[PDB]
Amino acid sequence: MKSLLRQIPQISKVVEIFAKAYPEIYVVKAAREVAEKYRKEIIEGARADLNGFLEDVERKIKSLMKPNIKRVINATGVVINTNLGRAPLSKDVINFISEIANGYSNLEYNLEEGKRGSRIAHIEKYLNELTGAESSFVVNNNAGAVFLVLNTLAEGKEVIISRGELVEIGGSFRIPDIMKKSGAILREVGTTNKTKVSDYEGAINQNTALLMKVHKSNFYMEGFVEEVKLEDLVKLGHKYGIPTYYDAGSGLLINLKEFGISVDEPNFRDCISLGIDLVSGSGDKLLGGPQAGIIVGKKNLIEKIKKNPIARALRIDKLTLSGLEMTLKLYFEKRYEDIPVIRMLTQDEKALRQKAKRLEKLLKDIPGLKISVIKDKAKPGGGSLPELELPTYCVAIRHDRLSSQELSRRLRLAEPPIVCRIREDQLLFDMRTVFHEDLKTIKKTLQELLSI
RNA sequence: GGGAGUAGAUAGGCGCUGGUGUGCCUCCUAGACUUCAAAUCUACGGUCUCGCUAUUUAAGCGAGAGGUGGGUUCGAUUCCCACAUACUCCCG
RNA sequence: GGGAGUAGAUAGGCGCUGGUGUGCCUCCUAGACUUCAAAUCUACGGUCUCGCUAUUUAAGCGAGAGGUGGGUUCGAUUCCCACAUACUCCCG
Repeated sequence: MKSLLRQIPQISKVVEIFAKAYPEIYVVKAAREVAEKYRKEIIEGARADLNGFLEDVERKIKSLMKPNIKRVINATGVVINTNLGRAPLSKDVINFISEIANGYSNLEYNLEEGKRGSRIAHIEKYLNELTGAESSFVVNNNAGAVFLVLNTLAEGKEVIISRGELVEIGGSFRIPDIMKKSGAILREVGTTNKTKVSDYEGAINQNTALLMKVHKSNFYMEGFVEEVKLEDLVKLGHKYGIPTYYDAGSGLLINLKEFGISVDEPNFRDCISLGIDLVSGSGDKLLGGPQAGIIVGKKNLIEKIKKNPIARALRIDKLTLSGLEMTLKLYFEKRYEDIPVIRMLTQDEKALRQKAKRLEKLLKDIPGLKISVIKDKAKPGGGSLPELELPTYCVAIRHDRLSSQELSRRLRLAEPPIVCRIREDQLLFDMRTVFHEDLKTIKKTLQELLSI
């Protein structure tokens, strides 16, 4: 027992084995981790050999020297992929962020008056113009955007909402569970599938401080189903003197039909010009910018929200703020194609095949590869457009040696890693989400796994 | 004087390491080598000590200590704790 | 790959039954009968593995396997459960 462990060398001795091989710091860390795995494996009597030690210690070093979060090549064809980090950023934005983070900036400083200033002041100019709302505000994310409006205007008082709009988006967010913690009392009207206007108007009373509607972003209902029109709820509010609050969620900044895609998804400008008092949404969904809770509406309300002592715990960071301004700057200049998420969904059907076969031309040489391009209909929107179904070209592949399952697995372990769909033992690569500079990296990773 | 930080050798200065210590530089001594010097290289080397044989001394041989003590642990130079000391910083 | 639906013999295909399994069809065979055929009819029949008796062989017989195990029960081929395996459909 006590000889199968004395064996394990000394950390000073393996540090030497890797003089300039690897940084001394990373070597000792790998030696300790490895030194402990052999002390316990020999104590339980499951190891008789120690030759695996030297080879392993170097593997920990090779592993411990790489950050965990890593860029990932998305081949699934889902633009708003909740799991892969939603809306990706254009180089233009990322450099504007790079520069403001490089050194000091006038984040909370107004250069004119030479005294402290509100950091939320830089942006709001853009929002008010783009939406048409009276005033605006921005916080960490939309989850908090909701929580803030409720605790600001309905703490202790009733909020009416349709029983079909109490959603569970994400793993931890649930309108009913957060609104609870929001301090607002929840008044659910109508039924799951159907909800008329009479349901809303019927539950109003002395405590009703808010009429709230949530947009079913991550799901939808078909069959016998009724919903309350937006113009109707504005009318109902202005009748009793109650505010209207729409949680768009998708955070669509513009009309979407303007780009060829025909859908009813709501957007700020239009929802604002409808008579709604407040509107919110995430910046990293249909806006295509960094994570951000966006609120626009009546000035008297925005000012009530801002003054809330909880807004300081949600106030946005220096990175997303800047990055959001450049994203908004692009919107004013109509540079639509510059923002990843808008370009990916409004891409020419022709455009997609053009990239579908430019990849197939790069994989015909690789050994054992069965390459075919198929025209499939998928659902692009992951966290904002549930029903949408648009055509896109998938380059379906298949190797004689390895199986589709094992294939996805190694591809997610590659550097860079690639995540893709699987359908009937045929790995699939949706080109709707693939950047050009990835095509070269796709071919170089597949040739390293099948010819190695 | 009161706190706190940095700390520690078993030739000497610095740095490291849960594997019974070790690497860099220096000193010393020794060896190798070198026309001379230098350079270079090497050392289960060195301190203290104690104990053993002889015992005037010489001479040969064996063992332990890491400021001190304790603890964890298969194993502590490494880690914890307590006290001491050195250097430094703040206060009366 | 994950779910789910269909499932299973003790000659072989289909159907049934809490009564120690059974009906239709086939196979194999066998027997009966008819001037001849043809037809028809009939069968406490049948596998495996092991074991047993006789033991040259025959020949006869016993056990269990109804995928495997378990349970309920007076009795399980039936019912349930678990695992595994075969056919099909939904999802990643």
